[PDB]
Amino acid sequence: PELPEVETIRRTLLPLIVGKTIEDVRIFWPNIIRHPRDSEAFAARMIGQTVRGLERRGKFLKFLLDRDALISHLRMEGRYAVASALEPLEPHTHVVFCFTDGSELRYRDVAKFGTMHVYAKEEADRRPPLAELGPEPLSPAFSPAVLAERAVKTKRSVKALLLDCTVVAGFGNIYVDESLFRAGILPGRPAASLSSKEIERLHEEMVATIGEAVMHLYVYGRQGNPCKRCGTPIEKTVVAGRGTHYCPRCQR
DNA sequence: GGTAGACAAGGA
DNA sequence: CTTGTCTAC
Ligand SMILES: [Zn+2]
Repeated sequence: PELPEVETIRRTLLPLIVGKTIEDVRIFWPNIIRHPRDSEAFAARMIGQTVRGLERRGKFLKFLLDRDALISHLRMEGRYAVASALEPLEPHTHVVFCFTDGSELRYRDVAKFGTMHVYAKEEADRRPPLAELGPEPLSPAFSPAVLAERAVKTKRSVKALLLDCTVVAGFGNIYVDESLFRAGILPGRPAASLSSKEIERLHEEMVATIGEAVMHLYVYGRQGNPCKRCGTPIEKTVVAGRGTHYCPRCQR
């Protein structure tokens, strides 16, 4: 899921788990557990803690408990659901947190790409994987100046810069293409080639694009089809990855 | 020290 | 194939 989907998960999962006490943690694919490295220590330390909150950083969910934070990335297709301990597990359930009220927080992930790190709360933000994360796109910390400062230090594509989690948190592929389109900038352009009016436009389209999604696509997945503004066939190439979609006329 | 590819996997 | 980032050069 993209940042807006994760924020939707954050918001809807929280009431379903807040104030619940962990009685057991069950793990069926231990590699999902990245810290502590031993999954039995991961399970043991969680037990007896009550869930107090749920926050989001980039595409990371941060479950806040009594002493610890659980940092969770869904990556490709992880999913959480709350359900009764009396029901059979859905397929591809790899981690289950059992609550004292007989309900469960279940983590499913067909790919098994998702990760989990548990640290003392105070430590979470200065450890992998939150440590080097860039500012939230929708916050004051992510500004034209911050974006300007990074662009002018590197020769790589403006798309590659924006996909860099240290520049800005959780800006997905779909939103990079869309934002660049709306700002009229080519995804393959060197970051250091952008004018200051250009970075200000990009910054402002980044915030609007991600901001509308949080609360109708122009280029993403639309290759071969008429651009919605000028009617020029949308084109698809490879930039910093990765499927890159753009209009050759609208974007410069 | 600055940046990709490497790397995690089960199904078309 | 299909994705996100942080470890590896
Ligand atoms: Zn166009």
